[PDB]
Amino acid sequence: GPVPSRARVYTDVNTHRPREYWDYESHVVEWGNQDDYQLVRKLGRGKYSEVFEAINITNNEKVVVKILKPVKKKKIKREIKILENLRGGPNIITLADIVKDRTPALVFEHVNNTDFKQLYQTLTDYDIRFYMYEILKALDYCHSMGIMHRDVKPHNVMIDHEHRKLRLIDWGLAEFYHPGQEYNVRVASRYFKGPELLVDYQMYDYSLDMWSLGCMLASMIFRKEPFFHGHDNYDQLVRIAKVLGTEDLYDYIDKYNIELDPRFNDILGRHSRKRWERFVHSENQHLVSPEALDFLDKLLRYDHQSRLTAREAMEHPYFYTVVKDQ
Ligand SMILES: O=C(O)c1ccc2c(c1)nc(NCc1ccccc1)c1ncncc12
Repeated sequence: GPVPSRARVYTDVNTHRPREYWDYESHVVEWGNQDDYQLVRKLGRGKYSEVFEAINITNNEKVVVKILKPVKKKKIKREIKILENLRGGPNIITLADIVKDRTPALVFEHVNNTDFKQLYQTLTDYDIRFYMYEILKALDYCHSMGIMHRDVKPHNVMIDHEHRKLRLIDWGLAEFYHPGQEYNVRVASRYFKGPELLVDYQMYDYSLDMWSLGCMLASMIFRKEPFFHGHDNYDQLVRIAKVLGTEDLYDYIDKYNIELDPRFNDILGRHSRKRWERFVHSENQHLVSPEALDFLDKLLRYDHQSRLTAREAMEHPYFYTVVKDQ
């Protein structure tokens, strides 16, 4: 069978807290009055929810209402408990209320958001460093509170550029870390899936988010959204293998004694690890620096234990200018 793994950091945080902190199944939910909010317009549609701009007729505060489509009550309780636990934390979206009418809905703070299609073509080298630092604050915080996001991607990072403000949203896939627990690998968007997910290693941890952040950084500095552009879950790993090389991939398999799908045996093949200069061009030259490449390299690793933590990431030279300015 596979070899066990544990997080390098924040390993036993949830064990040291009261049961009710993480035992979300036993969370009783108190439904506020749905008549307090009037829906203005639809902001977005997804698989599991719809999102609307709304007004709160009590205090005329602008608000966002996320009407949940049918999901197991367990996962609603989970998203709510995580949001309440993380409420007040740096760059974490604030859950304001919970209502229904008998479909459940989550009420959130309103945030102005620049279209990340229109925005990621206009970011300076500094802006990327800045917002990356802001994301790391959120990731380090939730990791320290014993929580994996498991869906870090451009969509779930809302940026108010005018106010240099950033919020990490959509904690519907987030889970509590527990040492020894085997998790569902069918999580995250395909382009941001860590190798642990793609090879079906279930005993993963916070470090999963750091891989996803690496995919985000890669796309930003190299101007390729997405960076690893797989046609399916199998091909996704091939795209990675064509960059990170296959030597390290198989060492990862051997180390953790992972039972690799026989399908992969055919299509992975033998690929060398590529230098990052390959993805540098005239257009993306101004965003790429020796620091950025060092930082990115230490994020994007097969072995999840060998990736940077969020706090380690924050101490990297990449962010020296940003740290000084605050
Ligand atoms: O699920 C959540 O945790 C959550 C929390 C807050 C918001 C949200 C989702 N979605 C918003 N808008 C839809 C959207 C967001 C980004 C790109 C495209 C569409 C939104 N808008 C303004 N203020 C807040 C939010």
